[PDB]
Amino acid sequence: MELTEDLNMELRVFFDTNKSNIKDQYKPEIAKVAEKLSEYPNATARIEGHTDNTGPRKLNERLSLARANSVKSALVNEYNVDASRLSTQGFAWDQPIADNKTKEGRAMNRRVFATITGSR
Amino acid sequence: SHMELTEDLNMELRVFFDTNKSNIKDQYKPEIAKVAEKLSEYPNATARIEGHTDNTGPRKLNERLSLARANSVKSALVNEYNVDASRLSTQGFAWDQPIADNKTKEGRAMNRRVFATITGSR
Ligand SMILES: N[C@H](CCC[C@H](N)C(=O)O)C(=O)O
Ligand SMILES: N[C@H](CCC[C@H](N)C(=O)O)C(=O)O
Repeated sequence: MELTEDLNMELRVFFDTNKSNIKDQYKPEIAKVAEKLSEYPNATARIEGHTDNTGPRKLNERLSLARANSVKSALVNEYNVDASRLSTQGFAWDQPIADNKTKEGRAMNRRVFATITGSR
Repeated sequence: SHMELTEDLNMELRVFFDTNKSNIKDQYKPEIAKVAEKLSEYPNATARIEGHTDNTGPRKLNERLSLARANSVKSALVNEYNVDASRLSTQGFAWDQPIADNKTKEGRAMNRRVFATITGSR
């Protein structure tokens, strides 16, 4: 008898204009991610940050990455997760998921999407 | 909800039988127990149980025996571990799907089997 369990998770964190801090409402989901990273010790996370299309290019490139790093930082510093298991990358505004022509649209683009994959 | 979480279970069970028998030999109890445990941990998982025979004896005896073997594995899960019967399918294939040489005792022993695949997510 042989068996495997595969873990697949997606975490979505949203940010306010110019901010890269993790809102308190997202703490429970980050805690769950940490829990599963312990349950599946070989799991890794691909954290990708984004920004809306407003402002200078240099600002958003740094801001998108800062947002991804904030998520990684929470896992590393608050949950004892090894940093090497978490990759971070910023895409500025090059990958929107909503329309930047609207208030709510831009709100959706200011985000960090993290994909966690593992097996045991 | 700002998060999606999925765990996929894949499990393969193998049970072998003595000639003309469909009972579960005690040596397979641990495996069956492990399957039962995962079926509880993954309440929506289902199992595909398939029974077989070696090629000796009348065709109808083997059609019935192959199915009886599959049903014996299902019965263990259902009655000893209270698994919902509807989550488990059973089917017999007589001697139609050999995995070994019917010309040897060892090969025929390998053909008298039940293979079950358990899949599902939580
Ligand atoms: N419009 C903002 C700068 C751009 C922030 C935006 N690109 C983001 O992703 O937060 C400001 O008026 O200072
Ligand atoms: N010795 C008996 C029963 C054979 C059952 C066998 N085909 C199996 O899969 O257990 C016969 O040859 O008629």
